[PDB]
Amino acid sequence: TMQIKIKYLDETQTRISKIEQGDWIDLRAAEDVTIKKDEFKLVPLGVAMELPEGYEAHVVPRSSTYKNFGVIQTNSMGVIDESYKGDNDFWFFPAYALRDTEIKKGDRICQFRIMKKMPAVELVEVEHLGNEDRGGLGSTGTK
Amino acid sequence: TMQIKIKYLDETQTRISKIEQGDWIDLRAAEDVTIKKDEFKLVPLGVAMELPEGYEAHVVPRSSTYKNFGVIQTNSMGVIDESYKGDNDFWFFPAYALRDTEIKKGDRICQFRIMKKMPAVELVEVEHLG
Amino acid sequence: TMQIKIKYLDETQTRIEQGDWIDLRAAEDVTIKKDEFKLVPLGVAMELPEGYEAHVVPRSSTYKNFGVIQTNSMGVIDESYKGDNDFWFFPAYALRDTEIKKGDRICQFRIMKKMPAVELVEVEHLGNEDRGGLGSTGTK
Ligand SMILES: O=c1ccn([C@H]2C[C@H](O)[C@@H](CO)O2)c(=O)[nH]1
Ligand SMILES: O=c1ccn([C@H]2C[C@H](O)[C@@H](CO)O2)c(=O)[nH]1
Ligand SMILES: O=c1ccn([C@H]2C[C@H](O)[C@@H](CO)O2)c(=O)[nH]1
Ligand SMILES: [Cl-]
Ligand SMILES: [Mg+2]
Ligand SMILES: [Mg+2]
Repeated sequence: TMQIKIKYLDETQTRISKIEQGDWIDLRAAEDVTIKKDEFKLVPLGVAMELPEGYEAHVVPRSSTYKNFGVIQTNSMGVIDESYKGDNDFWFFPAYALRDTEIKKGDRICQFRIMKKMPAVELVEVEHLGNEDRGGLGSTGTK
Repeated sequence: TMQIKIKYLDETQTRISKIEQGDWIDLRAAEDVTIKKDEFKLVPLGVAMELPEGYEAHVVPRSSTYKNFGVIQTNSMGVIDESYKGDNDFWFFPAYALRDTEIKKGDRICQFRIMKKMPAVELVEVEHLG
Repeated sequence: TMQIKIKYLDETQTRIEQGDWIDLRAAEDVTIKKDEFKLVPLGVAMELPEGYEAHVVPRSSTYKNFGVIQTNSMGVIDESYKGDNDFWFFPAYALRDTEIKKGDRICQFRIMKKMPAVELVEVEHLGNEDRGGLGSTGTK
């Protein structure tokens, strides 16, 4: 009942779809891409969207992206804000190749979902927090 | 209170626990694992789960996973689909080693939480955005 | 609106809202050699609103600008990480020789309601069909 408007780069793009057993929706390479080991490439995904107001999208690799295509996503998880909704606001997957690789036009290389943006907040500067330190970075150990 | 049903691989798995100061729950290597520099391995986590209706899980490394074990998680954040709830649907951590490393059975290498899935959405194709 | 309390490491930290992710900055100059790791201190400590965690990822431009990836992918700031010396960091692995400058925006965060109290019930048998995983749906 919530609507996402999607505009494809052109008629040759493979239209994306929801599968029953996929909680996120797979996105696809807009063209063939060859990447060399230890080299980078913004893979075009060939979609621009208008998300429901107050929502954002998150894009991450699929668990099989590394096995299939030998790339990692350099920004970890991509955030697409509701405002990135213009007629030429296409989506890109930033890929770093850990081995030589070829991605084919139409290949499902990552996945996305939408969720509400964070609530309105204000940052209030203080001089002192007055809380006990938790610690971090492996303070609880490993065993 | 919601229930997560957890089935372990075997009785040698260290049962997982929520700690007071951990908003996400730590998952553990199901066996000893060796990974050489610049190689990949799916680290078994030894758990299969049924999440409450309408929920997915997300998995990320601990901030100390890299320092302690020299690995990154190749899919950045794993998404455990709600349907991944069968008796053979055991969870895994996709590790790429940036140096030679050893992980031991029971070591806490990543963490998880649950979240409501994206609702049903309608994908409406348009020729132009407004 | 919800309040976040923020304490800066010192007076030299660059000071930082309608729902967008919030940019965080390096607290000092950082030099990282190719194929080496460095915590980048972010010079901030915070007390988030009751019941909230924070999530930290790189900015879209971080790789282009600095040649680093975030080793834990998305950092989770636990609500209890609110002490006077609980300063946030960005765990960075350099894929090239790089210099990060004090005050440079390098990652971004938002808050989110933490997972509520859940009961973990061990069972002997799930009784559902297997979905399969790790690329069970293929690529085409
Ligand atoms: O992984 C990403 C992250 C962001 N964007 C879009 C939305 C964002 O506003 C713009 C600038 O980063 O690019 C992408 O295409 N891919
Ligand atoms: O990091 C991950 C990602 C996925 N899976 C499983 C669950 C998911 O439903 C399926 C395909 O992504 O494989 C994992 O065990 N770990
Ligand atoms: O990327 C990260 C991840 C974690 N932490 C802190 C907050 C958290 O509660 C603690 C343990 O992960 O370390 C950071 O500052 N940055
Ligand atoms: Cl998030
Ligand atoms: Mg999938
Ligand atoms: Mg922890």
